[PDB]
Amino acid sequence: SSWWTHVEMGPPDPILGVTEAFKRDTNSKKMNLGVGAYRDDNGKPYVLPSVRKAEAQIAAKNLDKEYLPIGGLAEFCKASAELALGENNEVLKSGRFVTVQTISGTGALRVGASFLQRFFKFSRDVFLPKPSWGNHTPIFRDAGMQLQGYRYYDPKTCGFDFSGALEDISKIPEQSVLLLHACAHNPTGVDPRPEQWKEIASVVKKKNLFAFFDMAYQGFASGDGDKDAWAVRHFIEQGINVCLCQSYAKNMGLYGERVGAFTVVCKDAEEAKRVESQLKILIRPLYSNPPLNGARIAATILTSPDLRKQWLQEVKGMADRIISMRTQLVSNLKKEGSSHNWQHITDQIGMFCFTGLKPEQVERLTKEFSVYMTKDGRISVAGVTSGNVGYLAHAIHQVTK
Amino acid sequence: SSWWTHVEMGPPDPILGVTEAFKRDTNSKKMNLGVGAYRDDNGKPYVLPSVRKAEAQIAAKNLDKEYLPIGGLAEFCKASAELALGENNEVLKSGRFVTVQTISGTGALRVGASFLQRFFKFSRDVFLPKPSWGNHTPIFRDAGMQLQGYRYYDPKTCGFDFSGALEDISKIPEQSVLLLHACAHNPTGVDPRPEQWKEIASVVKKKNLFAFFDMAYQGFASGDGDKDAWAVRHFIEQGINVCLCQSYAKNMGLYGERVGAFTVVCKDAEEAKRVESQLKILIRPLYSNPPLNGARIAATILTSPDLRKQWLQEVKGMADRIISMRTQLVSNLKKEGSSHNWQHITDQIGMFCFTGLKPEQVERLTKEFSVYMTKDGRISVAGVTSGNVGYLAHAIHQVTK
Repeated sequence: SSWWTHVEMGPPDPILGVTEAFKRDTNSKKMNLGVGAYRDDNGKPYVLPSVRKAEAQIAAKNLDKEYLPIGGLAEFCKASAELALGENNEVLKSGRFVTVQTISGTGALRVGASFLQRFFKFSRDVFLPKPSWGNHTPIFRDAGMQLQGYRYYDPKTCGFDFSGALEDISKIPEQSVLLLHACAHNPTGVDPRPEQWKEIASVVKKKNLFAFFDMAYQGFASGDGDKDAWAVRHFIEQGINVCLCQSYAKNMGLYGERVGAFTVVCKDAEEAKRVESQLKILIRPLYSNPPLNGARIAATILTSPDLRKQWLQEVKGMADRIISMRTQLVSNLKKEGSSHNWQHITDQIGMFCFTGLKPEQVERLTKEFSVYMTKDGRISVAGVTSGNVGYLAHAIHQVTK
Repeated sequence: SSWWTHVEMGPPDPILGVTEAFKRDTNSKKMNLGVGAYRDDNGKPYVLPSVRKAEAQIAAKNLDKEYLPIGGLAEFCKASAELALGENNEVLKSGRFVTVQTISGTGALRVGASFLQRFFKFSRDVFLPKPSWGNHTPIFRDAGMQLQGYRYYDPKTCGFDFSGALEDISKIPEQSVLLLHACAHNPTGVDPRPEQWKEIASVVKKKNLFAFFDMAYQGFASGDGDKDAWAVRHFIEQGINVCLCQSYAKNMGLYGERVGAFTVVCKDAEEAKRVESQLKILIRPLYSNPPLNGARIAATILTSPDLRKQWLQEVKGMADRIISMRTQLVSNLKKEGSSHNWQHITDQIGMFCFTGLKPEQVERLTKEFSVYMTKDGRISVAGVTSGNVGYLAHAIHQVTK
């Protein structure tokens, strides 16, 4: 026998399957709407020009490759809090926060979760929206927390079920943890409006809930970094000491370089030093310390007012191409004669959209049309191009007419 | 009235204390023997030329920054296994193994610990040498395992307590996990000679123990990749399906790029698939996927027969320099006429060295001599240079005459 005779084959990764089925398809019309990363108008990976600039300008300094501190590159950390909280945020001025570099936004979720596990004595329950990023569940579980949920997605309108959310949130046991997507909710693309965000905050504050924000799309979401981070900022301003996860995968296109941060906002700088030392104690035994490249690229962009300003324009480009595809898809559905309401497609934010398609319809799109998407009807808008958007709208109309 | 009021400040980092005491030291004969990375003869970081070269071919290639698969970059993984086992190994030829890319050697250790915790149903117990790398303890603890020790260092001889190790390993409950440093034990520098490894291997095989190899210094240790990974290879050859953490922090000076691998040797190719699915399921909720840049570097080096030969030479150069500092620090101690035996300094391997020094002679070495090193008598041979070896020889004689 053997050590691992009893280790079972894991279940198939659904998203990868869709992707591999797409690659094997000879149909010349086929489309990949399961890709989980930005594509430009010809369906190609897109390394931002500002990232290329920063990179050339880094190779020029003949930098070493030594270990960073456990919390990573100090200037990346500080810039990254500024990115999120904004320039003169009182949190920044009073120093009442700590930020650590992590292994993209997944590492920040994991680091944050492990910190809740050890120090958040008030609860073991993390409430996730229905639905949420599929990884959220295994990260908190493996970290040693428990998952619950709150009503978010409205299947009846393909929008925000505000009344359900607010009812659920206002019943969460006091001092539980609430997880909130800061904007561009993955997988649905559905976000509360400023006005609704306000009332969630007021409940969170009133019931004394701990707020945990996942922010993987600042700037990429709408092209506007300040709008996108508005809810995190507002919770902080109603005096809610959030913690926060940032990713630079999508808004700088650094996907495989793994650049993100985790930030806890505290009562004062003293409490932040304490959380900091304990954050470092949790990081050292996961990976000792974080990687150099992507944090240098990112630090260089954020601290150089020209590169920064150039980077923001590139981000607006990306958000705009996405918004354009949403708008086009919709108007093409009108052109094709569909009588269904499609406005969700444009109210939603970011690169993911719940189309509203049922599983049987998804099978038709794939079999009859070679449109590839997950069975929950989520499309990756990044796979839509001005070149394929007419075909798409025809296929969607066909299977729903 | 705050979430974290009860979160305590962490203990101080002994080493840092020491590093930063050094930098305050104002005498200019001062030495930092507590530095955890390779330094060259002028005490400076060292990017290897083959690394600069590889980086260059890569920048020329103009590649994207898209996500790696959960397992990481295939060619780096395949090349990584070949480094460790030697190509032409029966393991690689039958495909009975899985190698995944991880966040350097720490991440490999944490990933394998999590694997153990979840699928090693025979035991919670993980046996570390006395002493082992400091981070081994919290890595295994946070992952959910228990720690034991077995005798390894022998303060009477500053060598390997062979017969203690054997007696201890013999009394390990069957089907426990045994962690073995592959070459260049850290912190002592003490290794078993081959014939002694032969004897640990046949006990491990007789008492049905699971052999967990931590190999952070292949090549770096002695300057011969094959001699360094001999012990690992011998275990496998004897029928022990070990698992294995690789680091490239020290042998390619990729410290902050975080390039590592975790390899489980298996009974056959089928088992390796099953073990692979589950490693994927474990990695995904820690950090999703691993960083690109260092893996790209290492695969470029390892797959070009030209760069690979060149890199091995520079590796051989690092190992010889360290060896050279050891031999001269022994030479000089005899020429200062000390009467204590110091064969241990040249018998030891790699860049850490247990001197024999008691904590009082270490204090004297700081106060009276500006030689900084930890209280346990560990020196980093890398902070020793041909400029300062004479001084250190002298100082060490002064405190031990």
